[PDB]
Amino acid sequence: AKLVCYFTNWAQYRQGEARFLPKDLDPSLCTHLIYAFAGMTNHQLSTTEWNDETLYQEFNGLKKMNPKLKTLLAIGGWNFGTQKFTDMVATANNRQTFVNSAIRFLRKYSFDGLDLDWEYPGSQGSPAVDKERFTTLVQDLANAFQQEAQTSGKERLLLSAAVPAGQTYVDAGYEVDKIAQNLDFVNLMAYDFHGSWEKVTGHNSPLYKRAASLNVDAAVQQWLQKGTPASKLILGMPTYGRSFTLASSSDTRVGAPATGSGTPGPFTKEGGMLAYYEVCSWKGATKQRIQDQKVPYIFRDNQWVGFDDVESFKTKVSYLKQKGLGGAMVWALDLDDFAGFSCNQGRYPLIQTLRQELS
Repeated sequence: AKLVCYFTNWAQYRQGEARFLPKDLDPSLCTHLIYAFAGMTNHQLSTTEWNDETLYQEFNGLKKMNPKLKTLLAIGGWNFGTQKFTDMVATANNRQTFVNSAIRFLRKYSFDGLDLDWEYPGSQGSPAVDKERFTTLVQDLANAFQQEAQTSGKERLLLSAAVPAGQTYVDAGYEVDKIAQNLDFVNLMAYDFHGSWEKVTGHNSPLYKRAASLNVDAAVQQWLQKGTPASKLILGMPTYGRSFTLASSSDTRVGAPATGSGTPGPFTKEGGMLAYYEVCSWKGATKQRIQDQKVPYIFRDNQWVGFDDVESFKTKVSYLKQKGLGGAMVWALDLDDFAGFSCNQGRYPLIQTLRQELS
């Protein structure tokens, strides 16, 4: 079973105990570590933070401590947009420029592979033709990696992709059966099913339904049914929650009217979301479990937050095993109580649970 964990290069800027650097990583915690995020310049893979080149070395250097560990560099992300991906896949020449820059970039900095995080082909401004151009991008990368491995004698670079759970996104840009053949594994973003973009409260990552496709189960069945081999479908797990501000402190149920995103967390400072350590830090709040969906939520006054705890993670791992999936993925290392300072459950409470349950 794989335990794919995402690292974010902007977490290094969080204040105090929330600051996260490569040194804060437990090298034996996960089987695969993915570095988010790399960018693109003139169709060539490039860094996004001023000190990435140093972080890359510390990141990948961890493999000296654990030879089994594998690392990948993720390109894209939500904030990155789609324009650069669209222009890059527009012609055979641009794609070749990109593919060559990726291999050199990965080999130079000691990454074992590339994780594609285009969000998303065929959506967010990306035209319909990008659905098939994305398939070609995947095949170009796969063919190039396979070739480089043959000519260099080096282990083939890995190729993965972080994909959406929403039916609309999946249908708008993913030829699942085709890309699944060229990808070593698929990181299913089984979260963000609900958020403050809805005028009603809803859980970030419910396992089952209480609209009926907005749950982990439906997403998993969708990617499997569309052609994804079970062993390559890695079920994403969120170490953060989605928050809302209630229309009234008088109705705190799931589906209760909401006025918008919840108050930003003290350390993550982004309304609509909260790290796990910021949630287990809520004082005077009331926690409840959504029987149907097997996940919890907590509220206080006009604030409501749907998140994942040790219990739901254990339940989702039992679920993935029963479906015979390739393992679990987690976003993100810096959102779990990585230093065990906020939740009094030790270091990496949530991710350690995934590891323990998977093993």
